[PDB]
Amino acid sequence: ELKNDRYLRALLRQPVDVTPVWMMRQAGRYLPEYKATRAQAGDFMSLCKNAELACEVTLQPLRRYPLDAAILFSDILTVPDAMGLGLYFEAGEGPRFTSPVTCKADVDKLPIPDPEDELGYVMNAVRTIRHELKGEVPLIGFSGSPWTLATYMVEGGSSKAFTVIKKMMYADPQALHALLDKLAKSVTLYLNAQIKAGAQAVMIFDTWGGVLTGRDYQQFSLYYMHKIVDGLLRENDGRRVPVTLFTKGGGQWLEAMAETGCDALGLDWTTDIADARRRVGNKVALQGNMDPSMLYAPPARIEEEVATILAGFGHGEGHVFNLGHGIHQDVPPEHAGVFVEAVHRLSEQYHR
Amino acid sequence: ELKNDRYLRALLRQPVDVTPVWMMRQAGRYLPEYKATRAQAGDFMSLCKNAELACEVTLQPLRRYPLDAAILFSDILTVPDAMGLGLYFEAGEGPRFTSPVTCKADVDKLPIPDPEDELGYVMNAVRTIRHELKGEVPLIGFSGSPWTLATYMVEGGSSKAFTVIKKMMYADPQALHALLDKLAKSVTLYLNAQIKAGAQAVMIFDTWGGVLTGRDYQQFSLYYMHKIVDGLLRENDGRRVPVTLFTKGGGQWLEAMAETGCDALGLDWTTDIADARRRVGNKVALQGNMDPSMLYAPPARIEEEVATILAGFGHGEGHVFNLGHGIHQDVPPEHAGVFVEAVHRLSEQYHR
Repeated sequence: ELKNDRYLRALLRQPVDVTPVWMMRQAGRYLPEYKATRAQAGDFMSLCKNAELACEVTLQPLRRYPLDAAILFSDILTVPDAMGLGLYFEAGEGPRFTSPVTCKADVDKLPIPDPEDELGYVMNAVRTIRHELKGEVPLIGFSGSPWTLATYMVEGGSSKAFTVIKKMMYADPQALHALLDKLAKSVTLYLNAQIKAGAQAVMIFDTWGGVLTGRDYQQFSLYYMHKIVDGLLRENDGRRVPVTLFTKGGGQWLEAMAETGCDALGLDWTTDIADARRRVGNKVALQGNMDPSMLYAPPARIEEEVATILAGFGHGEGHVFNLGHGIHQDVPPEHAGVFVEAVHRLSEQYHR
Repeated sequence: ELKNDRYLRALLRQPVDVTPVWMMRQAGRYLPEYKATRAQAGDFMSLCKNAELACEVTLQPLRRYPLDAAILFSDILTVPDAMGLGLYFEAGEGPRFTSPVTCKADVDKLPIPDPEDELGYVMNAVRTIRHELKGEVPLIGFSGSPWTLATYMVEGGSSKAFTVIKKMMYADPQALHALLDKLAKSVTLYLNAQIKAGAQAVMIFDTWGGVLTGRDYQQFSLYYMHKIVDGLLRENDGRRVPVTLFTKGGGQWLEAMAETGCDALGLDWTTDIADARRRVGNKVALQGNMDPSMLYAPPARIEEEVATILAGFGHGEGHVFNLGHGIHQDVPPEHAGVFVEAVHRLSEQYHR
């Protein structure tokens, strides 16, 4: 039985006593105990496949900072990895693919993985984490969006210019669509399995959508995330399960996204909170906005950025505080704790 | 004596018969003859220091596509290289620095290079190119903005998260300012020397400004580019010399930039041309907007993107067509030629 409501209420723009908080990549190297467990797993790849350890790292943050929500520890490339492509995580270079989807054949041959079957290990963690959280807080299930995933699947990893997907997009659009569509069906099944296995909320990372035109962003990215939402079950375990979409950088596309069906939209320090709320506030809840590097600042300074960001939004009800990007390994542990306390202490005035 | 006016007129929002065109990084590997001359120089570093060869590559594009303007071949890291920091161009990794500016000492010890003296080689190319262009087209002089330069000088090269400058920014702002200010003085001297040595126009690349807050973007980036403009000589050789500022991604900051003093603002496919013009059009001229990857498309398709982009703007007078980012080596030569002809042929209707 769940005790903390905040997160779930805020995403639904429902009154809360204080604003909720959670940090992207709260299960990361900035935590000494995290770096340890990761060494028990061997490589990141296996860490993400081990249910006991995957959970443990998801729990480490909650034992330091009373965060209103936890996000299963997994990888965005979970689905593409289960599509027979040769994916490895070089602790130096980066996520790489030996057989990147090139043309149409590559796409038609691409298979839809059974979440419970081939991706049944991320489902295991969900089950574990839920039983572990012992009702203390809601569990967030996640996945990349059809497009940013197709990026790595075509680029073969992380590209600095995405020179390939676009050569495809602008010269073989039917192919990119064949692909993106399959990826839509896939992740929809993928996300529902999480929801069924315990996920009480869910979020889609379209981390690269902002590298596109407003035309192409909508053609090849929004449409597909939208489909997921039209096909996700908004309810389970007697509760409405929330959905948050997040295109880093796409602060201007903010208007179209709201038409998505989705309950919440994520933001990054590139978009003004007030601005965003003034443009979609009464339509969708908003998630975080701070700059992760700000966590390097002295406690006092950080606190005033929580206060700054809390204003610009403030007055209402639909807000979940958060960073615009995951935490960087070098950030000090008690510095995040300062941040997590600033949002609670200083946001309570905007709910009275 | 100059014959082509287009570029210079358009930036000044003055009537032209057709819209002008020029591509960022038109002196690049996509040109077979470019890859050759680069091999004559040895490494990129020396290619940028050799006046004869630097010019030659700047001229290669004009012998294939009748572009309304040419940009001296040089590097943004010209100034930081002349500041005693240890900079090398690894054809694999990237621009690296052995002694990155770390704290205040690093900044106070940092020297202002005499353009004609220590950077007198980029001035040589200017003189050469101008005499080479034999009046056919105006020469653009360029440099990075104080901030994006301070990026490489602090990060030591290209960072994917700029994790360091920001740790500085948010924890040692006086230091980052000490730095940025010096960099402002520097580049101002740097750019004037180009203007004096033949540059008929000039442009500042703040390629990383968009990775910042709107608050910080203005504090640590705009202010400093602005200073340059307040200190650049808008006239020389009987002509008003134009100034173009360009923050890739900062399409939303578009309003503040116009208050800069600058004549033209650059854009990337992330910002809608029509939108931009509707927001600053009657205040500043705009430069390009297309996606470089679009050049992979079939001629017919490219042409319609020139036509699309020409609309959204169209009707007026203050526009210079361009890409939102340099050309990628793999783009076919006659494909750019198609693009360069589409802007001339199809833009002439918007000036009648």
